[PDB]
Amino acid sequence: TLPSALLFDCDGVLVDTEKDGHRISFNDTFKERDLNVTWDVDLYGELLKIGGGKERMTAYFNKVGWPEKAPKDEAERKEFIAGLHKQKTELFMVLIEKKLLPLRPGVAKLVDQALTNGVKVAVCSTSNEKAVSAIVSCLLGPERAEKIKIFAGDVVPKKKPDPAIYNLAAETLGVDPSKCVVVEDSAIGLAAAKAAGMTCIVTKSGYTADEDFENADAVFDCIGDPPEERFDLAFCGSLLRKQFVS
Ligand SMILES: [Mg+2]
Repeated sequence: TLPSALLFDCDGVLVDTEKDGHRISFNDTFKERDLNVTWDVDLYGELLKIGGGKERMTAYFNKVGWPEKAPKDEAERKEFIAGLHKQKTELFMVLIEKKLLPLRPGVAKLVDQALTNGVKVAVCSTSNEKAVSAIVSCLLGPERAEKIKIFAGDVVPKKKPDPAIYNLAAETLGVDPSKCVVVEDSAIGLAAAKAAGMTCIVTKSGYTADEDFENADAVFDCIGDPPEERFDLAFCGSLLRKQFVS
């Protein structure tokens, strides 16, 4: 018996947004400005723990040194960082629009399995609506996008790990939560899903592989495409049958 709905997280599930999108936009900005700075995968992971985009650039330059092109004055440095971040933010949206952020393996396959088999599909994210809607429309394309309901940003007051986003999706779609499967990449998103009374499959992403997925119903490195498929729609349905303790 298939799920009534599949509910996908956006960042780390549909796309490896941080590793393959935000990090790239930082590097492309730095290159365009001739700063001679590159943030590779592992360093970027560390910088993700410091703060937001402006804060992690400030911390990085304070530690390693400011670029030769940067102003020396504290107020002018703050403006320089603001400019950099505005540029990075502009570029990241351009990257989506140009289709340069790849879907994760198996995403398009799984979405199409659902849509072709009468299973509802939604996306449930804390990210801003424009980016999430852009990811879906540009990267999954307009035919799929028309069928996919988006629940993002401030549509709920209580963000993950609160279940509000998942609950809203279930209510809106008109489906029983116990018949939904959520695909998440983070421990806090998993918490939201389980608190919503849903089955949750984790697909670890670039910066979440070491998080605590004990409460997940299944954990994988990705969804995958043949001939290296990790799971499919059928498996999502199978996973609805729980193994309780008699
Ligand atoms: Mg995520």
